[PDB]
Amino acid sequence: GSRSGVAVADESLTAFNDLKLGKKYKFILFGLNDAKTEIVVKETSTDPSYDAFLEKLPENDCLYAIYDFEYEKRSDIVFFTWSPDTAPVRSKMVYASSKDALRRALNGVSTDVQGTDFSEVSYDSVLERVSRG
Repeated sequence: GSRSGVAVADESLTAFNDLKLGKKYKFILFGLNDAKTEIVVKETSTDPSYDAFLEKLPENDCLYAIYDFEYEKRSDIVFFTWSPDTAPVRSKMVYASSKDALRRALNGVSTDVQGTDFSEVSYDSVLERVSRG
């Protein structure tokens, strides 16, 4: 790692706050920049469909996500690590090494999901996690 390690980009925190407090986005996808020095916003979305979210997860690459998980009204902020088994090993490793920098910067997450396949991130699987407590 570098001396300071990966930073969370200002835009990532701004987007998170806009979702959390403003409902500006339904979800945010975050990733490492190509320099592997900052966690940046890959994409935001206002699509209410959980399938539209799933359909944006790269089948063979990693990301992080925040989802405003709504169910009956309740709204819980869910953090995902997305690290599918078919992603390259060095990518899984750097996403794992960098996760804490983002995750510790985001206040107000209710539930975490360690997504390694599509079953683990299904709506019903996430509902079970958010609901249990």
